[PDB]
Amino acid sequence: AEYIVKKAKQRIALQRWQDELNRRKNHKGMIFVENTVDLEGPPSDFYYINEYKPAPGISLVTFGCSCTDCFFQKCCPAEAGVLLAYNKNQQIKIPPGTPIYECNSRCQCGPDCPNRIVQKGTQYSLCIFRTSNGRGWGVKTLVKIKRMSFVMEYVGEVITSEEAERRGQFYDNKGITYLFDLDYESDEFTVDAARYGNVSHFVNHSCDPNLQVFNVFIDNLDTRLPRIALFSTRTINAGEELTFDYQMKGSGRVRTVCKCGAVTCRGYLN
Ligand SMILES: C[S@@+](CC[C@H](N)C(=O)[O-])C[C@H]1O[C@@H](n2cnc3c(N)ncnc32)[C@H](O)[C@@H]1O
Ligand SMILES: [Zn+2]
Ligand SMILES: [Zn+2]
Ligand SMILES: [Zn+2]
Ligand SMILES: [Zn+2]
Repeated sequence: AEYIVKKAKQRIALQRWQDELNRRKNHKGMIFVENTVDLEGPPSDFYYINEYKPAPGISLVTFGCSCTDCFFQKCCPAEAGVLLAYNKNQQIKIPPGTPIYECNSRCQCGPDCPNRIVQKGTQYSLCIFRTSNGRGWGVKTLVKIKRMSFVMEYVGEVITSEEAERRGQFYDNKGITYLFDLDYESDEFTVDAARYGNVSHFVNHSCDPNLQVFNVFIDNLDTRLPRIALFSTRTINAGEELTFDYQMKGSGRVRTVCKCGAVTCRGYLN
C-alpha cells in the first residue's frame, strides 16, 4: 500500500533522472534507467559529467602529427615511442599496460582518423539497471559490443592522491570504490567519481570482467594525468552487464563479499 504509492512515484523519479542523464551526456549512445527489482529511486548527490573535473589549481592540458594517412604514416604513437593502438576495425591491438596516444586538436587529420576512438565518445546505448542479487545499480549494454572495443571512460573529480586519502577516511566501502589512482606513471593524482561521474560510476566489479583499463593521452601528454578508458576484453552480448576488475585499476575496514557470480569468484572486492 505504502509500497504501491512508492513504486508509482519511483517510476516517475527514475524517468526524470533518465531524461536529465540524457540532457547532460555528450556522447552518441542513449542512457536508460530501469528498476524492476526494488524501490530504489535515483541516487542523491550525483552529478553527471562527461570528462574529468579538476580540483582548483589542477591543470589538465601542443604538437600533433601531419599524416595524410595516420594509419600508415609515422604518427602520434610513433612520436611517443609506442605502437598505434588500433586496427582498421577500431579495436585495440596493444596489450594492457601500453598507453594509447590518440591524435589531438593539433594534428592535421580530421575526425575519421583511425587514431581517434576514445575521443569520439561512447557509441553504445547503455542502461543503468537495478541488479537482482544485492549488487545495487549496475550497467548493461543494450546492443552487442565487439571484442577489444571502446566502451566508456572512467571520469570523476581529479584530485591529488593526498586529498583522496583524506576524503577516503570519511567514505564508507562503496565511497572508496569510487577512488581511482592515476598510477600509470605517478603517485600524484586520483580520480574520485563519488559525487561527479559518468556511467562508469555505476559499473560493478567482476572477478571475470568484460572491461579492461587503458591509459589515454589525447591533448594531454603529462603521464601524471592519463585519461582512463574501458575497452571490452571479449564479445559482449546485447543485455549483458558491463563489469571491470576493481583490483585492476592499475598494475600497482570490512571486506565486502563479492557477488559477481563467476565460477572463479575471489570472494571479496577488497
Ligand atoms: C562503483 S559502485 C558501483 C555501482 C553500485 N552497485 C551502486 O549501486 O551504485 C561499487 C559498489 O557496488 C557494489 N558492488 C559492485 N560490485 C559488486 C560485487 N561484485 N559484489 C557485491 N557488491 C558489488 C558494492 O556495494 C560496491 O561498494
Ligand atoms: Zn598521424
Ligand atoms: Zn596525430
Ligand atoms: Zn590522426
Ligand atoms: Zn567475484
